[PDB]
Amino acid sequence: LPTIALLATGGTIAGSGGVKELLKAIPSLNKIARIQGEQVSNIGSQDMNEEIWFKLAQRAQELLDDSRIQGVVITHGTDTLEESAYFLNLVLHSTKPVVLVGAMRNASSLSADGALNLYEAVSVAVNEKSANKGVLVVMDDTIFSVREVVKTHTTHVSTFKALNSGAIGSVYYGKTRYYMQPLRKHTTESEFSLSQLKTPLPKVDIIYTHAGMTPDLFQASLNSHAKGVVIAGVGNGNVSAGFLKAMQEASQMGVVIVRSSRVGSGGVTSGEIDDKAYGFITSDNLNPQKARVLLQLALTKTNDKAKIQEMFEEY
Amino acid sequence: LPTIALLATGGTIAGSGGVKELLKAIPSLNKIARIQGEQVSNIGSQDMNEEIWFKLAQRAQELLDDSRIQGVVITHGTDTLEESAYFLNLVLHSTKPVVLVGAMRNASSLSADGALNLYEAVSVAVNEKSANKGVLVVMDDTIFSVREVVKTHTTHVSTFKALNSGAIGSVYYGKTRYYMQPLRKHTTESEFSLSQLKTPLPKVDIIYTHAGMTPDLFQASLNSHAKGVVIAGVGNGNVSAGFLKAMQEASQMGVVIVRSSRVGSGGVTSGEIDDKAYGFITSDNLNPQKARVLLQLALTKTNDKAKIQEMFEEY
Amino acid sequence: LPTIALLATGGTIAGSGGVKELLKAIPSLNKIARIQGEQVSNIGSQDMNEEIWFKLAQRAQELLDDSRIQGVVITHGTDTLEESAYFLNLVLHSTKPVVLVGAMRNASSLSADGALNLYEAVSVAVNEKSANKGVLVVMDDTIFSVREVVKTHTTHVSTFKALNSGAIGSVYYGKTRYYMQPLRKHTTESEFSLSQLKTPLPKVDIIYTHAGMTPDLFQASLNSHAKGVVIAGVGNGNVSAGFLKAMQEASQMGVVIVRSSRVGSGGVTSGEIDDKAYGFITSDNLNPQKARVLLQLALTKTNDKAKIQEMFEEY
Amino acid sequence: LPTIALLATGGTIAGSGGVKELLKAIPSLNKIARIQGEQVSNIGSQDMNEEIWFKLAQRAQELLDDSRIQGVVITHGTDTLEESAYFLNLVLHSTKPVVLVGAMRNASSLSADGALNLYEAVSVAVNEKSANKGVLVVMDDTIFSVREVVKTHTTHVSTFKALNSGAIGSVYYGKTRYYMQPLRKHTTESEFSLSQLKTPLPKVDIIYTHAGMTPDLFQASLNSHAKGVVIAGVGNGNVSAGFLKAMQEASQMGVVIVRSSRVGSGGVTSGEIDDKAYGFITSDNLNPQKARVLLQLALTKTNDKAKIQEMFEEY
Ligand SMILES: N[C@@H](CC(=O)O)C(=O)O
Ligand SMILES: N[C@@H](CC(=O)O)C(=O)O
Ligand SMILES: N[C@@H](CC(=O)O)C(=O)O
Ligand SMILES: N[C@@H](CC(=O)O)C(=O)O
Repeated sequence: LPTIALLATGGTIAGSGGVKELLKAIPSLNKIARIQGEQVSNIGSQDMNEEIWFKLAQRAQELLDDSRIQGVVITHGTDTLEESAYFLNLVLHSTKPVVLVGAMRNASSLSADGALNLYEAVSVAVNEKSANKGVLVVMDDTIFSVREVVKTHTTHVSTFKALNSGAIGSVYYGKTRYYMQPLRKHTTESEFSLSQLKTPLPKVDIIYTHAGMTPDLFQASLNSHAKGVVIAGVGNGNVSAGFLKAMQEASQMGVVIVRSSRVGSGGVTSGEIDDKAYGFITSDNLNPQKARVLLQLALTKTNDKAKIQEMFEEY
Repeated sequence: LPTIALLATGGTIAGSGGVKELLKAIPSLNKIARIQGEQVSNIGSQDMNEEIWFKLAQRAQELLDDSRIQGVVITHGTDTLEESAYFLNLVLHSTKPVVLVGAMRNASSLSADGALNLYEAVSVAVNEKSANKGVLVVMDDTIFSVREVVKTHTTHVSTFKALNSGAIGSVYYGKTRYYMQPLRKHTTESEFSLSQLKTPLPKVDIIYTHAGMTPDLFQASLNSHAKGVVIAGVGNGNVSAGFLKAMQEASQMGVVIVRSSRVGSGGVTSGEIDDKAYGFITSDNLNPQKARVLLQLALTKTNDKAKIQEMFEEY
Repeated sequence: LPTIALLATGGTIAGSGGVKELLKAIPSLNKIARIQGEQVSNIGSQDMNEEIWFKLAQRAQELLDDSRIQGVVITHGTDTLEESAYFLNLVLHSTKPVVLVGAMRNASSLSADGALNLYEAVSVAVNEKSANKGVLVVMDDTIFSVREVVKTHTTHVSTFKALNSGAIGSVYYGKTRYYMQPLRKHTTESEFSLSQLKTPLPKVDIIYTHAGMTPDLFQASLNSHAKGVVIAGVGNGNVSAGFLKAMQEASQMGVVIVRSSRVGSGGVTSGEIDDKAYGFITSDNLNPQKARVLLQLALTKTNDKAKIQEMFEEY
Repeated sequence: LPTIALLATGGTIAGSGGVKELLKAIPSLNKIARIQGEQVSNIGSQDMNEEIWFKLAQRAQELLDDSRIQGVVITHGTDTLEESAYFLNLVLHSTKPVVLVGAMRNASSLSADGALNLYEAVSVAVNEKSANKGVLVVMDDTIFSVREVVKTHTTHVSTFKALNSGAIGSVYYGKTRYYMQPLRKHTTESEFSLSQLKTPLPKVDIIYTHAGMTPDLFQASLNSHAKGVVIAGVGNGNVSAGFLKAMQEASQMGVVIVRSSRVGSGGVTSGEIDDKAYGFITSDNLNPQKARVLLQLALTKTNDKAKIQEMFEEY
């Protein structure tokens, strides 16, 4: 049987009222792979931070570099799973499958979703076709690419969706089928690597907008020495006149400003705002939290606005 | 023919490269109603603020109180339309139809959506069945209730959706059908009224959350004398341990804290956070920007957490 | 505790590799209601037929008429659940809650969905607010009205959706909230009643359409003495020229022809076809299988096309 | 400028109350391509048939083989556009872009969608990145692959969706971005070619199922010398016991039986039906009308059930 490393971080999948505990609860896993489990952390994903991301990434890369390891499965809380998944997609250098999985119902709930989710996740990680597709997220019988996947609902077991594109494949009781290949750069084609990164990453805040908005929190972010700011703008990345004036002054001072959107789907374009006039960056179709991940990494490399915009076009 | 008042505020529906200009561009409107048009403002809805909301609401109420006016149509930019619509739903006291409408493509675009949107909006406002349903939003052949409607995409003409419930009716080239009646309190059943409200409304900020979150912007909001704060939490209104400690201290000091979600749909429940232990409010299934509207209004009446939670259950 | 009758018919909820078996498997049910269980049938819902519908409806009505019964829960396979639910919505005369529930994963599956589905279903049936809302379907933490609900996916646990409107409420671990009230006639306001109905119901076939369509199967339906035919037309109920000519001749001969759509959502309108010229009926926004249910019932009352079209506008 | 051939077939895009008429109505097209227009037919797509498909395919292939032609755009009614698109995806042998486009509102409607749809379609056809992606469908600012795209609503301008996967790219006022590459075989990798095909194609009927189903129409299809039958089954391709017995006898007699689903999305699996025991084929995640297209083509090559099932796994 193929050897799979299972890296546990915590989350509702391990919620109750770590490894293993899991594996012990699903003996059928032993028919499809040899599992090498370890505990990376034991937290709710609401407490996920850079220190854990780096520990997780370093350990994953070490295992991926081992010729005896065929793939890696990571159990993770669902709340920030989309952020961890995108971070790993950009920093891991391997063609072997890396699969994140969680659960929306705690392990002792009636009709808990975790057991079958974990069973498919392992099935996807051992499949030959899962290679070279970047970091994957397997939830609710569906296979998503890391760039595209978002948590869309507070409580539904089907909360994960790819709002701009769609799922790249399906998995039903272990049977895996792919229909689509992601085109944006990932993993081995990424210019980012762990050996070139150090904690802390550059500070990047996210500012929310609404009717009657004022730039006071935006100014507070600048005062706190933010190196970049992602704006969750209204509609197509829009902001009030007063907000725009503050953004212009910030960008002139060398703070990198990214226009994203609070709406949840679709690309941000120039149009009502002339981004080239002020040196702003548009966040493609990434939501604010994924735009922050890419911007934090970009800022370790460069402050050049043209180069950063190119990264948003490629990743 | 029935008399309809048309109140124009600006937006992409009146975008190019006010009244009327519109009406002049759609002569077929004269077959279905007598239109009394006026300009309330001429702004992008990204610049919407309390001063305009109050001017708009006062004028709408005056017209609704006139026995010669059968209904009111308001043209508005799409970016903050969901916020204005919910504000009006809570402060207008009439059973007559009030309909908001906008356009996603500017008036001089190929295949501009505004003309047909405005034609249906007027058709809905003159329909007898449109009475007693609260404030309505008509976009892309669909009729939505003000509480439920959200802009979900940056650029699509079908951007408006009701993610938690659904549309209450359809309108196709003026032909109107209703299938559902909203149950949450609105308009005439609302405890809020214009004669009891004054500008400025209590200050309420919205704080976004993400992996590696820190309460620094939250603290800045407190320092700026916010009376309430809406948290756009991860998943089911969740926050990091450090954030929770700051929220606890704030609530003890008398600042009203509402747990909402960044995810975009679903209700926020107690569960991982014991709201009753700390005096926090959960925002039902309202997104952060609509939760802010209700909280601003609540704070003109009371600071009592139990009473505010009841408002989130009723409105 | 309130008394609830549980009527079991079969389905994947009782699938393995009847009552009770269920109840025995979920002891927490005893804390919320006194359950009176009985087996109406034990079949896959793919084998559902009129004989079982009548047995089920008669038994449900008898129980609903009993002052000791507070509500009725019916366990049913998911494949034809939307058809049974709509049939009951039209023939049961009671204001007490009737709730249908099923499961997408068999009872011995990892992460089986049936237990929690049944727990909520019972919770909805005992809730005072569930009265006067017509027949309800509870699946995957969601409450749907019988007219609107459709199975949209072959295998997903979240397969049920209301594509034209939306869910009327939510239920999360027994906690029930309603947001919308259905407006189309149901239950006590229905003109159909069991005491006026006999098996067999009038024969109604459904004909599918596609590119290169020919009316040969349509003709076979006529030859088999169909009293009505529902056409699952392309787009807005459309058919080829040759098909239209056959439909015209059929309608002239007294066969009732209903134009529905294969597409899955939206209302069918006159437009490319002048229904009034030929005496055709349009199926509102009902899909072909629900249009068949209403037409079968209509045909027990009348053959008058104007009266049948009015039924499609009211139910 | 690049030369694009525009092949017009009819449809609502050319509806009123052919070429050009179109082009004449959109002069901005001349800035992006040299257009060579011709009329292939002038029909509603509800009247689409094999004779027109073959004329259209032959003409498209001839143009694609011309070194002076950079791409082909086909205007088509929306009702059967998904069927024509999939047929062309399987029979055209070229890496050059072939793009189908239509309109949901007639050309003289307020806010007609056709002009901007056609402008993007041409923009996609001239883009270098559009090559090698199979046949494309461009509607409502979105780029879909031919295998995946379905019409889901009777009247909405956003009616086209890819329910199992998602859109492969976006186009906004001519600006094109791709995010995904289709993996199933198409165009140059297809084993089907025009030079090996003749009209009429083998007869294949589609049978709809519902509660109280009987195999009478299925038998009528056999009597009409159908070579294959696609069943639009309930849920996961399911049928009544009586229907299954008829299907078994048919398959034993050499008629090829494909289990599809009426539900609209998801793959059909073996499970409740042992397909291998009876020689049935499952239609992957194709809906009944697209399964019919592939089966008609399969039957020109072979009657071998194993080989036909492999085609459903590859195309
Ligand atoms: N708060 C939990 C939610 C979950 O896992 O579903 C976490 O993200 O760890
Ligand atoms: N920014 C514009 C967008 C629109 O109207 O579509 C506004 O909201 O006024
Ligand atoms: N074929 C099964 C499917 C299910 O229940 O999920 C039935 O409808 O009985
Ligand atoms: N019946 C028309 C519908 C459309 O084009 O939108 C056709 O398919 O030709």
